[PDB]
Amino acid sequence: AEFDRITNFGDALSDIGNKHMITVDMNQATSGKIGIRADKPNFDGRFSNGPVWTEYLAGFLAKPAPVRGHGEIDSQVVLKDQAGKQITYHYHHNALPGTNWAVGGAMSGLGNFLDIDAANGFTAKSGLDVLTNTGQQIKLRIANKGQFTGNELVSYMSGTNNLWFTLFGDLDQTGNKAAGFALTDIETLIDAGAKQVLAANIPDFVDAPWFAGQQKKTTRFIQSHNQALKAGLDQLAAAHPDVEIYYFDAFDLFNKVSNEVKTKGKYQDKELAITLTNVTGEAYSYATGKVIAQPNRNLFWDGLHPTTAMHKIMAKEAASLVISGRTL
Repeated sequence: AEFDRITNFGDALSDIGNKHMITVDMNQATSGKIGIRADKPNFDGRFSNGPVWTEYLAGFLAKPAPVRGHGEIDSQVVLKDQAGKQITYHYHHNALPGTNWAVGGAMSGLGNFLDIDAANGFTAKSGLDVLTNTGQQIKLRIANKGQFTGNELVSYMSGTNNLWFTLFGDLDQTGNKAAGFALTDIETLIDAGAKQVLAANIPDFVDAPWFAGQQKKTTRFIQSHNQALKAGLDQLAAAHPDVEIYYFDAFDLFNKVSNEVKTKGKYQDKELAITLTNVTGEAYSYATGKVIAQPNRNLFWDGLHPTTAMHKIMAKEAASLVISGRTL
């Protein structure tokens, strides 16, 4: 072989419980004044009803399962009850020097972001921006664990949230601006001695329930993001011929599965024991907590995250890429 371990960077498509467990730890440290992200009925802090694709990926490749990793957290958390009376916490967590540095909500590029809520009549004033963007994860991994030895496979899957906070936040990025941030991040991996890079584009989320009414904006971003991303990875592969870059075309995989289900009625993988019959509906309703009888019929778990069945589909394709040795 050429790698005995996998390192993962990105968002809730890859995260095995960082966003969840930091909200759990902050909830405990504040006696319940911070809301828990990825609560039940989500599976053990995954934004899905089971393991995510990084977990199936270790399985398919016979490598160690992902272990959560993150950098030191140190924040002054300022909250106000509904009287406007202020309460301050010094929240601290030691670095966790694991292998899966992915975090729900993370955008391509550097810095911290806000994706945690106050609970129980409290409102957050400052200090809740403790979560780390994909480039920041890489920065913190390198600080804690040093340069890559080159016996690693490094997964990179980011950009979904550059879209998310453009649609619903005050981020105001084009797809190709978001791609730029991804390409800077992947270059940092190469510069840090990454010799095997599994780089995924943004899935085809045109039918993501949470993007209802935003289909044109989401289409333009994802296509212009993925166009720029691919162009940039071809250049990086030319610049770095000692680096194996595998382009996981998550968009094309999603598009194929969605197409098979709309035109044939199902997408069946007999080797995975998975049959999808639904590529447009939520298996789980965020607002009610209610969950359909057979979620693993669905592409979508909630209004955006895939089900564990779709994660296994994603991991099979990615694993086949690496095993096939099809690099840029």
